[PDB]
Order: sequence, then C-alpha cells, then structure tokens
Amino acid sequence: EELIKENMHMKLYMEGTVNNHHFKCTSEGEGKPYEGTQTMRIKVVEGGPLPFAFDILATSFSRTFINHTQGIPDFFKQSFPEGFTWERVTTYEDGGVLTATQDTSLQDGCLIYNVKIRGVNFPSNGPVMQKKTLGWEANTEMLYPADGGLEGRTDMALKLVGGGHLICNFKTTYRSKKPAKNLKMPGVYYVDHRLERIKEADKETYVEQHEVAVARYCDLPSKL
Amino acid sequence: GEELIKENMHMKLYMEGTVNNHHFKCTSEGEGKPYEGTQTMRIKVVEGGPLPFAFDILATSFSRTFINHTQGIPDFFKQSFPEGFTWERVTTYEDGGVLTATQDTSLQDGCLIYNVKIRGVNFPSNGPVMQKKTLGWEANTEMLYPADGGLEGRTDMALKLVGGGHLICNFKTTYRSKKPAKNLKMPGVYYVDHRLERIKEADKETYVEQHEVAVARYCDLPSKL
Amino acid sequence: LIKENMHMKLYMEGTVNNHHFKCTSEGEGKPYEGTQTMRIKVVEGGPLPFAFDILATSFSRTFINHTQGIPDFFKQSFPEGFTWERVTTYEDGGVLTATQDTSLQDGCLIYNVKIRGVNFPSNGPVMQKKTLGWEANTEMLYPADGGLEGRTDMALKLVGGGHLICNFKTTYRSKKPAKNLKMPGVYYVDHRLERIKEADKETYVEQHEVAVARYCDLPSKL
Amino acid sequence: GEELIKENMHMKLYMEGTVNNHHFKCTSEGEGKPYEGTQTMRIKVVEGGPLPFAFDILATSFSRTFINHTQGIPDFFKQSFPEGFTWERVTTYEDGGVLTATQDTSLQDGCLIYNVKIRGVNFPSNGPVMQKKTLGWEANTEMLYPADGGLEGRTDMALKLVGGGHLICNFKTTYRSKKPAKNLKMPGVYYVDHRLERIKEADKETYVEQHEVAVARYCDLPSKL
Repeated sequence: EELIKENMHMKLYMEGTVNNHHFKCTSEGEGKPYEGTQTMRIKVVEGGPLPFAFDILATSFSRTFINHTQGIPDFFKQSFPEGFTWERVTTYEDGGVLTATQDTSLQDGCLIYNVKIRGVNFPSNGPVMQKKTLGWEANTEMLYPADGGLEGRTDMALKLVGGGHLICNFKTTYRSKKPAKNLKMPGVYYVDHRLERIKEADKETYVEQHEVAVARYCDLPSKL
Repeated sequence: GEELIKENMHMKLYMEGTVNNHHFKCTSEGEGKPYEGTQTMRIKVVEGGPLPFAFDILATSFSRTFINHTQGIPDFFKQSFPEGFTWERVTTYEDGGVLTATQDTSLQDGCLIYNVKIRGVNFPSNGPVMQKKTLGWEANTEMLYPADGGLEGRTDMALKLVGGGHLICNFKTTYRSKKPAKNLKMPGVYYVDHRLERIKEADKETYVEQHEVAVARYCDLPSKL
Repeated sequence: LIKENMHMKLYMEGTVNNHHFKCTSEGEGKPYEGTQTMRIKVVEGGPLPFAFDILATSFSRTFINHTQGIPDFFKQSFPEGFTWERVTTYEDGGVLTATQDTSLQDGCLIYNVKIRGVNFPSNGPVMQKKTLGWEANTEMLYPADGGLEGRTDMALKLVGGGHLICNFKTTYRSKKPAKNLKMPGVYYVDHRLERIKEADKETYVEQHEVAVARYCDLPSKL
Repeated sequence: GEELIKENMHMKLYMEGTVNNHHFKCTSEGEGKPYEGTQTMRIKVVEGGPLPFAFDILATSFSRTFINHTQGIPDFFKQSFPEGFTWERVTTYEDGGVLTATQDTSLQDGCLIYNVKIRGVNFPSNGPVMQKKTLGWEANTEMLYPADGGLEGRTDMALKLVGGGHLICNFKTTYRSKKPAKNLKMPGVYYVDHRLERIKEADKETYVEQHEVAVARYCDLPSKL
C-alpha cells in the first residue's frame, strides 16, 4: 500500500473478440492514485479498424486509481505487492453481452494490466456495430463485500448520435491475491466515476481516455 | 403546476396485488416537504396480513413529487401537476424473484393520491424474501434520463440480510407525465441519491412507518471536456 | 372429473405500460387430445394500443395430451384446482407478468387471470401492432418445490419478416396436498397456438391451441 | 459445400479460457456421422486440471456439422464448407453464472478443426458448478431462426444436481457462415432435439468422453391454418 506512490505509471495488454472480430490493444499511462485521476493512451495493435464502437471497450482499460475518501478501507491499494484481479459481465439492453477478466500486478514500481475480452450477440444493425455512440455518461457504482472479495454493480448510459442512450448493466467481482488476514475489508460504499474520451485518431485505433473516480459513503442524513 | 405543490404536502395511498400467489392490500397516509425531498408514510396491511414475505420488497412502491432537485434540474414530477403522472417498474432480484409495479399519482383537493398495483412472481420459496430474513435497504443512486417524451430510471439496490450479507436487485422504471409535452421542460441526464429507512413496525409488519430522503443532482466530478 | 369434452369460462384484467383493460372468454376442447378453442372479447379498454399476441398465452393447462403415461399434474389437481404465475421477458425490454387461478365449478373450468406488463418500447412491434402471431414451441417442465416449473422461448412473427424473441418462466402450483399427487419427472410439451379469427381492431379474437406432452424419444447411450 | 462433408468425419479441437479466474486448456479428438446427427468426442484437460468447476459447463462448447437435418431443412452448417463458420454464445445460469463462448469451425485435409474460447464469470462459490455437484444435462430442444443473414438459436437446458433437482440455464447463440449469403439457401424457423451424454470420465474430469445426438425437424403438430 506504501508501494502505491502519489504518481504511478501503468502499462496494459488487451486481447479478445467481439462477435467474430479478433483484436489486440496495448496502452500506457499515468495517474495520481490518491487523487483518483488517470490518463491512458491506447493503440489498437491488431484487428484495427474495429467494426464496433470503441466505447464498449472503454471500461476494461484501473481500480488502483480511486480516491478512497472518508477512511474507507482501500481493497485495491491494500492488495499490493500481490496485486489483484477482476471479472465482469456487461449486458446491454439490446442484446450485446461482454465479459472481461483482468490481472493487475506491480512490477518494478509500474502497474501492469493484462485484460481479456469476449463480446457476443451485439446486434449487427444496432448502434454499437454501426458506430453511432458518443461516449459514456458519469455513473455511480455500489461496492459491497461478498465471498471474501468485493462485488460491484452499476448501470451505465451510452450516449447515441441524436441525443438518446443505450443502457447497460454490469456486475463485477474483485478478488485480491493478498491473503485475507492482511486485508481490512470495507463495508458497503459508492464510487462516482467520470470516464472521458480526450483524443482519438485513425478510426479509433488511437484513443486517449481519462477517468476520475472518488469513493464515498452516502452523505444523506439518516433517521436511524 | 409547480405552484400546486406546496412546501408541506399530505399523501394518501391504496395498494393491491399479489406476490407469488398471496393476495394482499395496503393503505397508507403520510406527509412530506417536497422541495426538501423528505417524506414519512405510515402503512397498514388491511388484507392478507400477516404477509408471508418480507415487507421490504414493497417498500419502494409506496412518491416522486418529494425529490429535492438541486442545481436547477427541471422537475418532471412537480411540473406534471395538476394532471399528474404515472410510473411503471420491474424489479429483478438476483435469486429469481421478479416484481412488477404500476402506479397512478394524482392531486385531489390539495392531497396527493397514490393508487399502486403489485405483481410479484417466482420468488424462491426457500429464499430470504419468502423466509423473512431481510433487514432493510442500503442507500442507492438512481440514474434518470429522457426517453419517449418521459423519463426512465435505472438503479441497483442492495437488500440487507440477517447475518450480514446482501441480495441485490435491479430496477428499470418508466415515468410518464399526463401533462402535454409542450407544457414540460424536460431535464437531461441526472442522478437521485436516495435513503429509504424503516422507522417503526408492529404486528408482523402489518403496520410499518417508512421515511425517505431523495436529492437530485448532476455529477459533481470535474470534467476534461 | 375431467371429461372427454370440457367447456371453459375466463375473466382477465390488467395493465400494459399504462393501459388498463379487461377481457372475457369462453370455449371448449378435448382435454385428453390436447386441443381447445377460445373465443375472446375485449370488454374494457378496447381497442388495445398493443398487439393482442402478448396476451394470447395467458388465455389452459388441463388441455394438454399427456402421452406415454406421464403423470398429469394439472388433471390430478381436481377438484381443488391449481394456479400458475409467469414472467415473460421480451428481448427489446417488455416484461409481462401474469398470475392465474383455475377452478372446476359445476362441471365447467373457470379461469381468473391478472396481467401486468411494463416497459414495452413505444417504437417496437408490440406497441406498433406489427406482429403476426407465434411460432410453435417446445416447453420444458420439471419438478421444483412441490410444484412444476416451465421454461420456454417463443418467437413472435413480425410484419415485414423476422421475429422478436421472448423467454418465459412459469410456476405451476397444485391446490391438492403433495401426498395425493403423483409428480412427473422432467418432460416436454409441444405447443402450437394459432389465431383462427379476429375482428374490430382485435376486440374479438378466436384462438386455438394443440398441446402434446412427451418424453424425449432420441436414443440414449445410458 | 455439402459434398465435402462425408458420411463419416473426424474432428480435432483446441479450447482455452477462464472460469472465475481459473485459466485452462483442453484438446479433443473424435468422430461422427454428420447426416445421422451422431458424434463422439474424447477430451483432455491439458492445462489447469483438475478444474475447480463442473466440466458440465464446458460440454456444450465441444459441433454443428453433426445435425441430422430431416424434412428437407436446408443445412446452414454443411452448406458453409469449404469456407466454414463460427458461433458465439452466452449461457446464463439461474444462480448468476455467465459463460460466453466463441468458436471457429474450419475444414482442413478432410478433418473438421474447432477452435473455441471460453470466458465464464460470477459462478457462485457455494453453487453446484463450483462445488462440482452436477450430474449431466437433460435432453433439450433448440429453436433456430434466421436473423441478419445468420442463424440464431435459443434454448433452456436443465443441469442435474447431486441430491436431486436441477439448475436451469438459458442460452442465446448466433451462427455466422463464412460463405457469402449469395451462395446459401437459408432455412426458415426450425427445431433441433439434442441429447448430450457423458459416456466416460477419469482423473477428476481431466479425461472425458461425450456423445451427442442431434436431429432437426419442423413442428409435426397439426395446424388449423
């Protein structure tokens, strides 16, 4: 946890399939873990240009960079040096389903991400396959302890050309490679996220993304 | 329209429905401060009590006029008067239970009148809802966005269980105004932070008092665009 | 108790999205041959602003031909009768729940059904009335919790070709105690539900169903 | 197209992926009678064995060329050769497990070659899959229908459980031919009856032999139209 500095660098490898299209990506970036901000510069290195909106891959590119406010125990930062994993299913309301699994490790002071993606049943005439998307709205995730890890739930809204949205729901399981005796678990909490596309080029084979993420309790008054 | 909604408002409600195959009716009366986003409801199970399922699965079906819209967010619900509005929802529990609910909201002699219809099916007969192992809801954030001249809402809610766990459910809501579109200023995407709390119960949950605070906001995180 | 010929009467009420409605019907069929006809009237809320097809499956489990000696949970439930509850999820977001009570009063089968559908998209084929009835389907039934559960996918034909798929999950509960019921194991019902006649923007509808229960007759290595 | 698929065919397969963060690899070989709908596959877990999860969840990912198409139903799979075809699938278990799979089917020197990738998530640790308390699959009927120059399939499958009862799952499949649509005669709606059986196993499911029979038909029920 004192392994995680005020500025940290990251590198990533990603591969998988969406429908029948194979691809690979790599990225590099940096952020301030305690401030909850980060930047990633991404290259589609195989299978580009993608025949699907890049927005569906956006959330798969970094949990160490969440500002855990209010003394909330930090499952992610606490996991180092052992590191951690995550597994997710994202279900779009028009049929697309994307699962993703991820390994996070720390090697010579650099965070190293290895991601796998498997997307299926995206409608060939819907807005993902037809590239009619304009990035994600901000969202709140709820995290709660479950099976010795953390589970997360959120709904995210994918902006469409013309002003509408396509909604998706995701369910994540976060697992620490640190033995449970050395981790103090949080209770229920919330993470507010704003994931933004900063730059793109060459039919989204180059993308720059930024994320700000701040964890908190619910601050509403309680009658109890 | 907004002028019809005063600083202090009373409510009256009728509910009937089924869960699994158990029929029930409820009645309630309450009061709140619509602009401050707080309300209290005192609820009676008048038929089919004691219910064989956790009253918690009905708790979110008992009041959208009572949201504090911060930051100038246009208020779809308050703007709807005097015509009023309706809502429809499906709540899906991760162990199989599915609860649909439809609701009519009207203003009648300065009283808010709720008529609610519930149909819940396929709760597991040996799960925590049917065996009454629940302890109320965690706080939650709902996302609301415009769709089809109305609003839709999405949230995930966590139902606390005896022993420390949670059972998660997801709900998808459509809110429809009875006011003609040309007379509504529509909001964009926004968020509502909610805390629904049970304050009293008696007689195997045939008498229940609930309180809700709801506060609407934009996302306050800084943006790079 | 359940004779070779049987008549039926039904009341239905409910809501889809925000549209309230009521229907009634009568028909007859042959419970042992798995066939039945129902003539159906929309008596309040007509004409419906949604495709009647979404209601078709809610209008009769006593009329399934249970072959090969499969213990027939439905027919054994008399005179006490039985209920069912269902959720149908459409792949474009419509969700319809339905609960039903089936009783036998003075030789006639009596049905009381309640419908609540939500979230049907206003541009989709259901709310546009651009559907052309159901394909045939096979339902899987299996014992669970002292009742039976059913699983099927159904394909709703669309004006202009293609289909909209839905999935349903059904729970069938007997009003007769467990100890006076022989339970089946896993089995399958083949169904063909067709519309014979409509009139007056679907406010009158005639429907026929044939339903036959069977085991799987593929050969087994075990 | 169909001329390349003989009365007897051989298959080889490679599989890899992950279920709840356990990585694994499998190989298989086998043979069958494509036009009679029968086939046998002998499978080795070559990396990650013994698996911490019921092998039953992988069984449906190990061969669409082996469907007996009765009644003149145009056979999308056999017509796709020599180019071959792919499939993609999501299987949703009623206790939360989700398994996505994608497959490449090709024909090389008269051998069918299968390349399969598997990604399973959220299988509950005290459920039957992760506790390895399953006893194979019931028979099932799949519905197939054309959609967008492809074929989609829908089915519910019942997984037999140690102690009696079943865990139910649903799957949604998309089959895509590599052959241009120009050269394919598409079927309409039809049905496939399946019976997938475990014939033998050894060494804690690191060796498994499976058989499948699959027969396509229309519905034989009389029609009133």
